[PDB]
Amino acid sequence: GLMQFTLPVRLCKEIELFHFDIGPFENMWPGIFVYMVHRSCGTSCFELEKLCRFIMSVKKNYRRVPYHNWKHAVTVAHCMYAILQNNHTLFTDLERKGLLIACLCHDLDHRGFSNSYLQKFDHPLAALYSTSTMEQHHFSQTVSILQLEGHNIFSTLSSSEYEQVLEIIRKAIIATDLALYFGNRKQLEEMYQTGSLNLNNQSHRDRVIGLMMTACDLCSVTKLWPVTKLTANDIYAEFWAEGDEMKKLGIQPIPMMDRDKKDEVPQGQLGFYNAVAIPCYTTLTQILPPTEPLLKACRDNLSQWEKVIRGEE
Ligand SMILES: Cc1nc2ccccc2nc1CCc1nc(-c2ccccc2)cn1C
Ligand SMILES: [Mg+2]
Ligand SMILES: [Zn+2]
Repeated sequence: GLMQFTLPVRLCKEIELFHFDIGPFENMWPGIFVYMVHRSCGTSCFELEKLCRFIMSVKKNYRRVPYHNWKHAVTVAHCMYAILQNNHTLFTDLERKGLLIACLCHDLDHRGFSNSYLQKFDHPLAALYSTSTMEQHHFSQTVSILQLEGHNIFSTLSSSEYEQVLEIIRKAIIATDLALYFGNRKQLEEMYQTGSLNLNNQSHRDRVIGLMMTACDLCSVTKLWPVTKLTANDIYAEFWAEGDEMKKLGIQPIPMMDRDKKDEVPQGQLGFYNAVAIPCYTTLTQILPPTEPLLKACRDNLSQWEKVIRGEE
């Protein structure tokens, strides 16, 4: 009960900032996450024994892929932690419980391959889940782990509160499908500008949560430039491996996944920042003003990629 997690001074201070990097010490990441649950949610939110056993089952069910790994899950949970802590009163007890867990579980059992590659390979998961293939699997894996003996961290919730939290986590995880992000932000942009956005409307809350999930999922772009640049190597390591597997299926991959076209990465990043990242944090900043530091960091990194192209680095 009176057992709090306490980080070293530098981590205790920097964990509260949006651009925090969780560091290369794998064995500290569970403690970092439990710390965030306790400050964001409360010490009474979860049974410490159940939570610790849930976290270690989640970790085990992430694979040794360059990017879609345990570090990403914890990194995405931290961005959500920083959003929730800067937006104290805007979110319910069930939401702050569910969203940190959703982020931690959002890429469970990822193979480093896209929905597109699973489809063209004709992978069994593509038969089971025709759209948002991996994201339906990520939620399936989340339910499975929650049903392991001694793993149900929501056991003290009522039948109706339990159904509500799993519904938040399902929508939250499905929203990390970037194919769905474009339509969701366009609808949020329309609602904000015409002034019809209403945070008491449950269908509106779902869309805002969904945009928060995209913002946390893409948060690599909101880090200090060295972290952003080095993370980009891991991201393209997965894409190029997928490009290799496309060629093996007798399909030329898109330039993004073709390692022969490494030279075009800097321009590919500008397109992504202008098409996806900058619009995402702009709409999020409009709806939740205290998330402005993500937009600012994202813009700082867009300028850094423009310098790369101009041969200044
Ligand atoms: C998807 C994606 N998601 C990210 C999430 C977080 C951080 C960085 C990310 N970068 C990308 C890749 C962006 C991208 N690269 C190219 C391209 C690269 C070389 C040659 C040709 C094209 C095209 N597009 C769209
Ligand atoms: Mg994913
Ligand atoms: Zn992810």
